[PDB]
Amino acid sequence: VKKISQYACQRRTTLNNYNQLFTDALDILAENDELRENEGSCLAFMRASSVLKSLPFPITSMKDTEGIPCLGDKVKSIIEGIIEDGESSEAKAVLNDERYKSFKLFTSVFGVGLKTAEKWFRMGFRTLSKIQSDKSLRFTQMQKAGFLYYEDLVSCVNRPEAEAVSMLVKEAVVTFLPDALVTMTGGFRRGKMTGHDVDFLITSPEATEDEEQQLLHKVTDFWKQQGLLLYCDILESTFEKFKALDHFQKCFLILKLDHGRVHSEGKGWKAIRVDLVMCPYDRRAFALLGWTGSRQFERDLRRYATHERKMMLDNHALYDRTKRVFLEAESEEEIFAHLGLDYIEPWERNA
DNA sequence: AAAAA
DNA sequence: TTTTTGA
DNA sequence: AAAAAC
Ligand SMILES: Nc1ccn([C@H]2CC[C@@H](COP(=O)(O)OP(=O)(O)OP(=O)(O)O)O2)c(=O)n1
Ligand SMILES: [Mg+2]
Ligand SMILES: [Mg+2]
Ligand code: NA
Repeated sequence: VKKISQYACQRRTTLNNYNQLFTDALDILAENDELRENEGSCLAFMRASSVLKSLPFPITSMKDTEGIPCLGDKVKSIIEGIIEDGESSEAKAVLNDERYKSFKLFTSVFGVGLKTAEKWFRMGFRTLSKIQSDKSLRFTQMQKAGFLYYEDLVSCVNRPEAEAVSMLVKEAVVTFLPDALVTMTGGFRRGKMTGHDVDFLITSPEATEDEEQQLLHKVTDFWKQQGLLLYCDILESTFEKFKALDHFQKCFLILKLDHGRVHSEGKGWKAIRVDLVMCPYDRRAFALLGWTGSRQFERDLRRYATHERKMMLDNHALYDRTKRVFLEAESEEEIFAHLGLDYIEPWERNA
């Protein structure tokens, strides 16, 4: 029998999850450990959830868990409890916990992460209305946008919306850089029907250093002139060819997506979170691999490179510590081949 | 929390 | 037992 | 001067 690897980068994980009863519970337990800053226990529940997502059959008895890695005693007790009556008492207790409920609610606001959510909870806040109306609190520009466009941003992006955004991004980019290669990355590249945002990788084989640097500024100025730019933060590249977010130039946006552009009213438009990444042409395969995800697939790719191959992988490069050389790649397939891994298709990276 | 060193 | 867990 | 954004 074929042995399931402990690494997500050695598993094929499509969106057809036969174990959602177990993985929904494990994702909740992981999220609680993330909040309680218990990184180790968090990661163990994330890995167990990931491996169950790869299974081609549903777990219906404890015998079905034999030989599956990342399922220790604690995880097997959770699976046993769900087999017993269809529910997880552990995940149910987390769903009813006040700290957990407040963290989920507060971090659902764009611009609010773990530190600000924890701060507001310890101050005694429990609702978004009481936070917004408070006269002592001061909000960042990101949080102001997060509250103003809250319902649109919490409703998530569907495929017709992602496709409409892709058309807008591609059309704007090729207007200013005709030879640019625009790729939608993230969940939508992995075949997802929904996402919290729409991510893109932009690269150009012939653009100069100045042209490459100016593209995101030209495209966002163009949208600003049209009143489509609801939020914009451009992070300049800190990329160093000879060697936390990656160092490529990027922008975190909120775009006004007119309903007439969506082929699938109210105010007639929807606020959409969009991320654009510009990378030098020679790093395009590393950037594409890093931005395609999933987060668990990326973690395990890097963990496999370190522990199994004595290599160092990131969104910009692959370094071989034994040969003392950087390994170049023109495609994701070439990165997988450098690592000694069978190629995993993007729609198989939903770890 | 699980697996490796 | 202690170390590692993605950059 | 942290925090947030992946
Ligand atoms: N902690 C993280 C977060 C993100 N990423 C990478 C892989 C995914 C990519 C996009 O980030 P998200 O937009 O948050 O990921 P997603 O897969 O697109 O999921 P969603 O469908 O919710 O946008 O960046 C990662 O490696 N590690
Ligand atoms: Mg995304
Ligand atoms: Mg993103
Ligand atoms: Na948030």
